[PDB]
Amino acid sequence: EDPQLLVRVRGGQLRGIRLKAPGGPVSAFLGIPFAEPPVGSRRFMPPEPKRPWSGVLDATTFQNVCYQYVDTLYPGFEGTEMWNPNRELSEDCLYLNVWTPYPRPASPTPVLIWIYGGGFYSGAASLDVYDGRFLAQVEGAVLVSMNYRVGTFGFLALPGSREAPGNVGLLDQRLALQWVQENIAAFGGDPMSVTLFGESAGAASVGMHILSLPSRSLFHRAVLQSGTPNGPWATVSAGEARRRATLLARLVGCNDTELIACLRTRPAQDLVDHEWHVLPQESIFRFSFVPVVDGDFLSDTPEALINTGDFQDLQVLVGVVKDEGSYFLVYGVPGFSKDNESLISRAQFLAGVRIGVPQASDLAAEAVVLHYTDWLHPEDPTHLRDAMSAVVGDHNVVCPVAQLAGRLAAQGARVYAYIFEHRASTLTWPLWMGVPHGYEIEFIFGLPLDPSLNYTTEERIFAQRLMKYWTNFARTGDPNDPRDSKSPQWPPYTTAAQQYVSLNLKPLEVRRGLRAQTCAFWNRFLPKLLSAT
Amino acid sequence: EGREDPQLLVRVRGGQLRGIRLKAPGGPVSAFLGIPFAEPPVGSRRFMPPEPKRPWSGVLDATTFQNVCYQYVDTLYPGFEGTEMWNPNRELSEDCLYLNVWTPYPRPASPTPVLIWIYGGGFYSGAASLDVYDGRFLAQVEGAVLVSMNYRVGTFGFLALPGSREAPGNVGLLDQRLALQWVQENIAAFGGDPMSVTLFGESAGAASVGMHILSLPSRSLFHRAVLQSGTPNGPWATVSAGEARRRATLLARLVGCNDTELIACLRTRPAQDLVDHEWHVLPQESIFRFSFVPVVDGDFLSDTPEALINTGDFQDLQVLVGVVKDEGSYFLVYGVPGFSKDNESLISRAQFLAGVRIGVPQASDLAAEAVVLHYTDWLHPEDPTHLRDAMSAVVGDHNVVCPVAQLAGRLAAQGARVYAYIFEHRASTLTWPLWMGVPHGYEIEFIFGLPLDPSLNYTTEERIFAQRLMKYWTNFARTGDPNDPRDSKSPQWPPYTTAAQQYVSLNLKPLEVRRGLRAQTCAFWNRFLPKLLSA
Ligand SMILES: CCN1CCC[C@@H]1CNC(=O)c1cc([N+](=O)[O-])c(N(C)C)cc1OC
Ligand SMILES: CCN1CCC[C@@H]1CNC(=O)c1cc([N+](=O)[O-])c(N(C)C)cc1OC
Ligand SMILES: *[C@@H]1O[C@H](CO)[C@@H](O)[C@H](O)[C@H]1NC(C)=O
Ligand SMILES: *[C@@H]1O[C@H](CO)[C@@H](O)[C@H](O)[C@H]1NC(C)=O
Ligand SMILES: *[C@@H]1O[C@H](CO)[C@@H](O)[C@H](O)[C@H]1NC(C)=O
Ligand SMILES: [Cl-]
Repeated sequence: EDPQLLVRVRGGQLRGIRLKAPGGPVSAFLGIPFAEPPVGSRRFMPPEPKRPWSGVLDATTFQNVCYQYVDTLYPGFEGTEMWNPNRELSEDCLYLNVWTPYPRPASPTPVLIWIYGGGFYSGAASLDVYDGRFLAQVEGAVLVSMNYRVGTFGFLALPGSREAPGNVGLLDQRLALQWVQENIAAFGGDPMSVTLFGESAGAASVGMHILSLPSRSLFHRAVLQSGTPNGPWATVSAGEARRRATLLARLVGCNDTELIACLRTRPAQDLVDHEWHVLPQESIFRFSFVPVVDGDFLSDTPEALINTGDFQDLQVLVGVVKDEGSYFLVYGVPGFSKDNESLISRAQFLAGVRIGVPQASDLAAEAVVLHYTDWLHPEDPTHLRDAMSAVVGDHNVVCPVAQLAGRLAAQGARVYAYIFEHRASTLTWPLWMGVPHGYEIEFIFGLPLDPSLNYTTEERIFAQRLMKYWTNFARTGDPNDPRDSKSPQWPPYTTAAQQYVSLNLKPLEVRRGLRAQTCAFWNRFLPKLLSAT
Repeated sequence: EGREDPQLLVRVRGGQLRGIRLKAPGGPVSAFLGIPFAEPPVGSRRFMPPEPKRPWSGVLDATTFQNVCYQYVDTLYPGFEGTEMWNPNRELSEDCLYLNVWTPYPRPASPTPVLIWIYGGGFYSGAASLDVYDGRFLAQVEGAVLVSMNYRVGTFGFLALPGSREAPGNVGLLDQRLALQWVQENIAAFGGDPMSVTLFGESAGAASVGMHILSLPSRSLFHRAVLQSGTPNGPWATVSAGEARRRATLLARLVGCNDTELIACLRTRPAQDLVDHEWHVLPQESIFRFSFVPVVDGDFLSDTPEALINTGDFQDLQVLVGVVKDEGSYFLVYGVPGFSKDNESLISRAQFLAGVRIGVPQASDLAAEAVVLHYTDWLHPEDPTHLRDAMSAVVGDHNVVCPVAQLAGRLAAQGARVYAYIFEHRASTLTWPLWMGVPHGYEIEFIFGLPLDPSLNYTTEERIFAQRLMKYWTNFARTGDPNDPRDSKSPQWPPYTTAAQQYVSLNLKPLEVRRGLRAQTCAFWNRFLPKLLSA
């Protein structure tokens, strides 16, 4: 047997598998348990450390996907299926994966931990876009990704209860982080250099680990791609979490202890079947079971915590894609489809705003419409379409990111900001969606280096550039290549200059102001409105 | 008569006039100055509607400007040309209802289109006798008949106790209307065509023009209209009956005074006493707000200008509207701390917030914040230069630029032929500091053709520029179209439409067409802000 594929961790022995990357071999250790299976009476409960095992544990294949909703909007369409579970569904899903160079690193190597997105209701670390073999082979990185419980199983909460305290899916991540501290050195990883990176909900998670004291000893740097702990969708209050919980109970036929008990007797799919039915308003970019402000994992609201925190020791990399809000429109906004160009009326644009901004009063929705209308072409359907997408993208991602970047920089943190503007040649969504939520990922992970994927040679060169930014940031807290002495360099985001760079096929371009005027509308004015309307 | 110039003797309904032969740079013009069109509104006639002038005996000398209507005199900068040029240049009196007429010399052969000028000055000041309203150039170069009238301003013109008969309000507007009727009856005796009468005015005069469009008994008195940097709609041009009544009884208290007994006491007061307490009745600390302005009485103005503009049919109407580049810059020195003409007026963010409350005095705290957030440059939210220019823009957009855009849009959508401009040329002779750019009222001297007078030190280009503007205004007066029908070599001036929102730049360069009258920012002032304040 290959002694490179044999690792001893604190729970026993593992056997990895040697995988082929276009530039050489990597060692992969897939399906490693970091927790006791959260099944039976362990549903809704905090995770427990995995018990030791005898013999050699087979770690050559991906484990099961955490039980979750499966998207059926466009059946067979590779643009939606690419996010769908590629393994069997099970509540027994608390496993992680490790990629490493072959042979294992001679010296301690910086670690990247990926936390997947999926709106806290879906996702898996086994998806092709999260394949860590390229980063391990090309940049010699140790890459880790875990599964964490999503939906009811991960975030159903009856705050104050002992049997559904909330945020267990976040605790799953933290336990995987502790596992890395205890075990990564056996793979060649440096536990004193751990960078978290995640997209969407994963970025929000990374953000919440920044804001939770127990997590802060488990990593040193953070990357938040198109997601924030602050904002309208990533958290709920104890009252709203409690509300959605007993409503789901009432829907499936079910005192807290008695309520949770009956819920635990329910088959997994019975809970998923009514998952979307507990949202208080008709909406998009809104999810039923997400992290809750419990006063424990989150001592206060993320907004309150980023306003008051000292981030002097922090180094962050944040950013967005060009068209954050485009594909959420086809999931609830009338007039939008991936099968036409989605040219909409004006009445439809006002209607879509009540759905895109479901918490807005009449006056606040009016303010949004009047801000986003191009008064030179106030009824042009093309413009009305592009603005609906902008309303959604800015409200949910771009401005919460700008808000976070601003507070962090102002309060000591070292912040780097980007906007991802390249659209993949292989994208299957229509052109009107441009660069949609989550399509920077396949480039960070280095997928275009696989010739069977049919990317362009320019995209391949682009992917290699991004892997260097991300890995150099992990090594240093600075995404700038210390070998390249060319200028322009990537400058840190500050509250004064507000500098950020654009990521595309052309060399880095430095820009200033991250949707400054429009985000001032969202971050400074709208709160004053709703808190008076 | 017998030994005098036979070409200067004219009879009007009230009697005989002797005018004066005036020298323009390119020839002589006929001037008839100080023609009474009303009985002197003095004594028991203060606050009262004007009665037409009773016929006189003999030949009235019409060679000098008559008295300026009693008004406030600007003392902010004593000796400074920038302020003095607007101050009264004749004696102050309540006996001031006279008009002036300029015609070619000798007088026109065929009936000639008439221009009637209505001066501005916030309804508290102004005179038709000022140098910048000199009609000699238009009359000489374009062969136009020009009429300018004095109208009562301030308390004497607009103090109202709505519903009463001793102070019905809007009498300053009735003076203007009476002068329009005078032109209808008498202008043919000068060679003027009473069937081609175009109104034009600036600031409050523009608002006055707008109110004549909206008042039925005035629509038979003119045919076309030009509105320069002013609208009947907007925050300063009108007050409600309740507010006018409120300001009227307050002024009464401040001087020592049943509506009858109250107005009777006011009439016993010296004119100067009324002027001395005029500014003391405003509800808030403010700029671009005037104590005594037209009132919505349900008579001259059947409803609010905004209501009339929204619901009116304007297929018969042809209007020319526009603004200057920096409408708000000089109102800042009359009440916003941190602003002067003697320094660069670079201000702090704190001064910006304080100035917004003054420039938008009716704004709630929430609305004021909305203004600040819209006009803040979030890339440089503390830059004193930007904050200075933004303060000016707030005052300019709120009071002129957006009411005009609102007016143009509703008129165009409802049948009217609308032409729109922005005036971007700063006079080489301007005495105001550079930071004020092209301030309120500094297109006027170009429309009247003052750069033609070589003794005034304008440049050759400004002289050529002035002639273009006279062409536009006169062509529009003649045809309802500023364009020259016999000039394809020059760029055209397209009408303003809802569909395209076109307007032109007025400067030293040829016409440039642009789209959108500050579309985004005016959506804020005209569409969102009202919704906000009513909550
Ligand atoms: C992060 C979630 N994305 C990433 C890849 C695939 C998935 C796309 N689908 C969505 O984000 C999605 C959204 C909403 N919504 O409210 O926004 C929704 N509703 C209400 C029915 C359903 C959705 O998918 C099934
Ligand atoms: C409106 C009169 N203007 C136009 C042409 C020249 C003349 C200049 N003076 C003004 O615009 C002016 C303004 C204000 N204000 O409210 O903005 C004011 N207040 C409050 C005392 C006094 C003013 O002059 C004495
Ligand atoms: C696109 O398709 C959807 C459903 O297929 C429809 O609701 C929408 O109206 C269509 N848009 C246009 C412009 O036809
Ligand atoms: C200009 O003068 C005014 C009044 O004297 C004063 O308030 C202001 O501070 C001055 N501004 C500057 C930049 O000196
Ligand atoms: C024009 O310039 C001359 C030459 O200096 C000067 O004497 C005269 O006073 C100026 N006239 C005006 C109105 O500025
Ligand atoms: Cl709530």
